[PDB]
Amino acid sequence: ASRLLLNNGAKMPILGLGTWKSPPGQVTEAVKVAIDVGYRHIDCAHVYQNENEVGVAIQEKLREQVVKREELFIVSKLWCTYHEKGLVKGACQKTLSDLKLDYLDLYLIHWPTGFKPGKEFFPLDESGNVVPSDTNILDTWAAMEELVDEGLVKAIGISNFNHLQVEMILNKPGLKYKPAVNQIECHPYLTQEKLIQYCQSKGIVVTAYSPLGSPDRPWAKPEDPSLLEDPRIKAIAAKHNKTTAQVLIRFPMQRNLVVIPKSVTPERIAENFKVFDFELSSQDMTTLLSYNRNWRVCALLSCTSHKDYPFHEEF
Ligand SMILES: NC(=O)c1ccc[n+]([C@@H]2O[C@H](COP(=O)([O-])OP(=O)(O)OC[C@H]3O[C@@H](n4cnc5c(N)ncnc54)[C@H](OP(=O)(O)O)[C@@H]3O)[C@@H](O)[C@H]2O)c1
Ligand SMILES: O=C(O)Cc1nn(Cc2nc3cc(Cl)ccc3s2)c(=O)c2nccnc12
Repeated sequence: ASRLLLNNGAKMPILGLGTWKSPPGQVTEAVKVAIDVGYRHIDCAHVYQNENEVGVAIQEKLREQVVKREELFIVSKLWCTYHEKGLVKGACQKTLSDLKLDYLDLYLIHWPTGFKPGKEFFPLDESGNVVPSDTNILDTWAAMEELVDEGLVKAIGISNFNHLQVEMILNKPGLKYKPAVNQIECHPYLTQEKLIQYCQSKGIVVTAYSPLGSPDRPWAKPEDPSLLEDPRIKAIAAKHNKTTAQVLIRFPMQRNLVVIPKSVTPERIAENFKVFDFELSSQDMTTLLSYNRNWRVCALLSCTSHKDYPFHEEF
């Protein structure tokens, strides 16, 4: 089905548009095209530095009577420099102001790591280490719960949390709301079998990010692996008369994941949506899972000694 049920009773569309690295000058048109072709879920974040331009697109389509607000599923995220309990509400309200909305469908803790508060998204010491903050996941979570109580967000969740970090929230004394979603990197080179099994077993929906392997990530090398150019995945696409991107988007859907491919290119936005008219076989699924290499595109070397760095754990 085209939507998954969350723990608040809301239905989250299984396909969403990603917006990381969508330049402000191009993203408004990307969002408008996405809504026209049928996307009803947009994945946003303060750190993407383009929420105003995403907001413009949403407002235009609401005013054109293309969609009403209740048919859209808008996700944003709390950046690392705002983990302090007293900064969370302001951060959420700023995102809401930028998006020109009065509520979010889902608001995520972007990373488990708190960074020193300030103007810089990535505060670095003179040696290039990220400067942490004196914050912890449980206290941040309590501040996230308050946003639900106040009516600013319908659901809260996490992103880039490992299973122990998820467990820490689940076992919080006085927990008010369980996390609805854990958004994690997921693709054929990083299949995340253990963490997905964990999260699904705990009734947390998983969203797969970078499903095409983020070929526009800033730290890519032309030598690095390329899912969209992997000849084995091209073969699977050819067999179904689909593109490699369509195979990579359908793959997580058949694992009961939400998936959020990014594009600012209208043709690709439309292409990427054409994934509801075919099915990958059992063999195809097994084959794509067999490509796992624990190859992670989203991490920073500069964050690896943070107490809450998520990727030292096996899962
Ligand atoms: N929670 C987190 O920490 C986190 C981390 C990473 C990502 N995310 C979310 O997940 C989203 C998706 O991940 P991502 O942006 O890293 O990368 P991605 O969706 O895996 O790949 C995006 C790249 O693929 C290209 N592309 C898109 N569709 C294509 C197609 N049909 N044919 C060929 N190329 C295609 C895009 O080009 P063009 O745009 O130029 O067309 C862009 O270069 C993000 O935008 C963000 O919303 C979250
Ligand atoms: O956080 C994202 O959604 C993607 C993202 N990912 N990354 C890599 C990161 N890895 C980590 C690892 C940690 Cl532990 C904390 C924050 C980050 S951000 C970036 O450097 C970055 N820079 C600007 C905007 N988006 C990003």
